[PDB]
Amino acid sequence: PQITLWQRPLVTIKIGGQLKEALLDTGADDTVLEEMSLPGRWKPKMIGGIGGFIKVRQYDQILIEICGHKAIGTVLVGPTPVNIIGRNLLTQIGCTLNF
Amino acid sequence: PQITLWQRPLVTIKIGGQLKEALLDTGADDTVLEEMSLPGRWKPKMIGGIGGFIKVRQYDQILIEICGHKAIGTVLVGPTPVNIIGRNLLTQIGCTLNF
Ligand SMILES: Cc1cccc(C)c1OCC(=O)N[C@@H](Cc1cccc(Br)c1)[C@H](O)C[C@H](CC(C)C)S(=O)(=O)c1ccc(F)cc1
Ligand SMILES: [Cl-]
Ligand SMILES: [Cl-]
Ligand SMILES: [Cl-]
Repeated sequence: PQITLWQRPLVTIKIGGQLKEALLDTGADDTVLEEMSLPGRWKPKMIGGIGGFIKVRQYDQILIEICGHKAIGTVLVGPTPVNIIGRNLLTQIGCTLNF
Repeated sequence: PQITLWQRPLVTIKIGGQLKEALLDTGADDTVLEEMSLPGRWKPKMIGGIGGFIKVRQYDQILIEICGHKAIGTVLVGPTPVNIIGRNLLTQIGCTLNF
């Protein structure tokens, strides 16, 4: 697809068998989702945004689809204002910025 | 150009005669720069997200050059940790997400 930016680039993702809405965010190094259950062990991580740093849970090698494109990678979970797809998965699905 | 997302998409901008580095951020609704002077009227605004909110000054109808592409739009000024080019100006230079 080709996605313009006159509105938020919100897409449907699938993780854990469930459909969720998420923002394609080239401003984000990593992917962070609202509180949810994921399998396995997690590791601690700090991420910094406009107001400061938050603590999140880091889960590795998690299956996730983005607009139907299947990916496998690191997913962070924590008190994010919105589900964010960051560059770690955007790169996996072959996303680039063009003008 | 086509900009890869293997790395943060930082680009050179020109504003108020100054050259600065800024992040092309599809996740940001608006453009926000570190503390600087700009011409004209302004109004206070709060913007927020991970780590909370910050107070900014909103200036409208500000000319900016992004990778040599001229645009006009609202610029927010305040204690952001990084300069951010948001969708309000990305649209004007014709920037799209593609995969
Ligand atoms: C999710 C994530 C994981 C690891 C590392 C990073 C940087 C990251 O993204 C965090 C995030 O908050 N990114 C911002 C842009 C940003 C902000 C601070 C530092 C860096 Br570096 C990058 C996200 O792309 C844009 C945000 C919004 C997002 C949380 C929906 S925002 O900055 O809060 C914003 C709000 C309103 C505006 F008008 C403009 C910008
Ligand atoms: Cl912890
Ligand atoms: Cl990953
Ligand atoms: Cl604008």
